[PDB]
Amino acid sequence: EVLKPRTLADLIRILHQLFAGDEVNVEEVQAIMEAYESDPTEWAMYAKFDQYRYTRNLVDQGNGKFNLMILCWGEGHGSSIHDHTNSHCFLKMLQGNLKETLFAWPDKKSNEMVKKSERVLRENQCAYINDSVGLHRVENISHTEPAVSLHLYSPPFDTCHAFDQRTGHKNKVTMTFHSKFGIRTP
Ligand SMILES: [Fe+2]
Repeated sequence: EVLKPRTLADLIRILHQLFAGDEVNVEEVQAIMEAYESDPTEWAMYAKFDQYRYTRNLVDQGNGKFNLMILCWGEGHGSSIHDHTNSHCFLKMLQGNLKETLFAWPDKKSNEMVKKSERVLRENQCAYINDSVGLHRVENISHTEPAVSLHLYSPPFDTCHAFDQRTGHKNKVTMTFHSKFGIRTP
């Protein structure tokens, strides 16, 4: 019953429609992202890995309304606990599996951070987060296989905060692209 993009290109085209206004239906975007069947023939040009850390690969600049990117998680790669700078954030599995750990926000006092939820994102599953949902850390479940995910942020942002799990203290971090439109950007 959901509009089903047959190709990554269809998906991008639909996303341009859904983010053209000032209202974004979160469940609708989520269902449409989820309905696209990951096809590595279509996104291999973006799947540029690094040995030591996950990479961010810009697919589409969404006419300033959103950023669409592909994250490549090597064996055992994972993120810090982080926020998402007041944007809508969608993340869809394209290959492998990611564990998402949702964390509560620290307050002023120093303290071990508190897990609110833990799950594995299944094949083609699209999850959603924003700052009001919580913080999270995302990581490849596998030490023998990669994971690949498709992330949509609206509006785009390129800074966020990383949090120390032991204290809740945070650091601003500039986020960078490993590649854009399939072209390395070193
Ligand atoms: Fe995130």
